[PDB]
Amino acid sequence: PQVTLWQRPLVTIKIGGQLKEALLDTGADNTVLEEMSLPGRWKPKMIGGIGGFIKVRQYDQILIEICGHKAIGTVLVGPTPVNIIGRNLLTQIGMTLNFPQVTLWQRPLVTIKIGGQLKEALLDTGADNTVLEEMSLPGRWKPKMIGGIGGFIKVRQYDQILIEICGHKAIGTVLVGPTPVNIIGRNLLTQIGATLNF
Ligand SMILES: CC(C)(C)NC(=O)[C@@H]1C[C@@H]2CCCC[C@@H]2CN1C[C@@H](O)[C@H](Cc1ccccc1)NC(=O)[C@H](CC(N)=O)NC(=O)c1ccc2ccccc2n1
Repeated sequence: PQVTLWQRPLVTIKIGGQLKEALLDTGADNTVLEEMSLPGRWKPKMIGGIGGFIKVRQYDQILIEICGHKAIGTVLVGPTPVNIIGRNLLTQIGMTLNFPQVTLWQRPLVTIKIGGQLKEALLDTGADNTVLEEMSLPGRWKPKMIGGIGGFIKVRQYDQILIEICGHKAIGTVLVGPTPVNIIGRNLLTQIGATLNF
């Protein structure tokens, strides 16, 4: 199927004999599930996101069915607020991002122009908002806090900002603060007609 991004791209997964919902997340390198019961050996691991880091258990060679499509790969289990299917599994179900077409064997990076400046950013189906590293933008803004996998961060909220995403123009809300990576979230992805296809 093809999936637009006006709503979170949720799918049904089956893993460890159990059914769950998860988010198709082009911005995630790994697949991370809420605490659950899986069989077998695992290894401790630390992973980062917005907000900081979390400890998870790493299971390798796990069979997972994603909306009926089977994949075997690494699944991390720990204190995430949302089940996320990252690029490690997305590639196995032939997921593509279209807006050109983009495969997910590498991070889906694009060039953006905003506030007169060129930057690189990550096309992120798993992000509700667009969050940029600290930068100089003109105009008024409002304080705000947003959450990610490791907790929360304080950002400045700029509304009605013009941004060019790989040559495509959009106007919307941009958040600016201590993110390690520039991320383009669904609020802007819809405006450039981005779809997921698998
Ligand atoms: C999952 C993991 C493998 C660890 N990958 C990542 O976390 C990478 C890390 C990258 C480098 C650091 C900066 C962010 C990018 C993109 N992220 C993926 C990225 O898709 C990440 C996935 C996610 C979704 C929900 C909750 C937690 C995590 N999304 C986000 O961080 C965006 C940020 C935002 N507020 O718009 N968060 C959300 O969209 C969002 C939505 C609902 C929520 C409810 C409760 C708590 C937090 C919630 N966060």
